[PDB]
Amino acid sequence: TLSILVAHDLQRVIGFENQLPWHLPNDLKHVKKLSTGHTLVMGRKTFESIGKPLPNRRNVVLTSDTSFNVEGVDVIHSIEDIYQLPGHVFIFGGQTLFEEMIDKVDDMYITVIEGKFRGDTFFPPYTFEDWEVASSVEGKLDEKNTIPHTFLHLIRK
Ligand SMILES: NC(=O)C1=CN([C@@H]2O[C@H](COP(=O)(O)OP(=O)(O)OC[C@H]3O[C@@H](n4cnc5c(N)ncnc54)[C@H](OP(=O)(O)O)[C@@H]3O)[C@@H](O)[C@H]2O)C=CC1
Ligand SMILES: CCc1nc(N)nc(N)c1C#CCc1cc(-c2ccccc2)ccc1OC
Repeated sequence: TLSILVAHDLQRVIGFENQLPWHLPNDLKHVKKLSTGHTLVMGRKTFESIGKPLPNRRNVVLTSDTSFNVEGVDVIHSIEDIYQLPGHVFIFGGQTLFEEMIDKVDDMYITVIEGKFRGDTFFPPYTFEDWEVASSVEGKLDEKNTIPHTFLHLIRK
């Protein structure tokens, strides 16, 4: 199963200056609950923003740099390599990888941030004619999670 894992705002902003424009623990909980014990495929630039690999999951980084070597990280150099990965594979970002993979994924796990932030990286546009809403769940708001958000699970028609 090949799925996109993304969090974008009302205008599909995903990042600003190599990082997330918001901190939302509920979305992090959503990521860990969903990707733990599976595989994350991310672009090279996104990994450098994180620094370390994420624990309890297989971390794959896509890069043209063949000399790439980081502790506890598997390396791939082509978009084709993704299909030769066992189990549930999550496309983790960022922009350029989302742009390439949107047309190829079966599945899509989107956290819609119900706001408008300043950003320089975006998620590709998508119509609901191509995607059916498998589930739409509102996020609960506490003192630590003050930005309204909706968890969407989208499956390709
Ligand atoms: N809100 C969210 O869900 C997320 C947001 N983001 C945000 O997005 C931004 C990152 O976007 P972006 O700058 O596009 O970063 P990316 O991680 O998507 O960059 C991808 C990089 O990997 C390499 N690469 C990508 N595709 C290929 C390919 N097909 N073949 C060979 N190499 C490839 C390229 O560099 P090279 O080959 O030279 O190494 C490229 O620069 C950040 O600002 C971040 O904050 C990121 C993830 C999630
Ligand atoms: C965590 C939001 C996020 N949510 C969703 N629904 N999909 C995603 N693909 C990402 C993402 C990302 C990429 C990303 C993640 C973390 C992070 C922070 C704390 C703990 C674990 C990871 C830090 C920087 C970063 O790049 C800027």
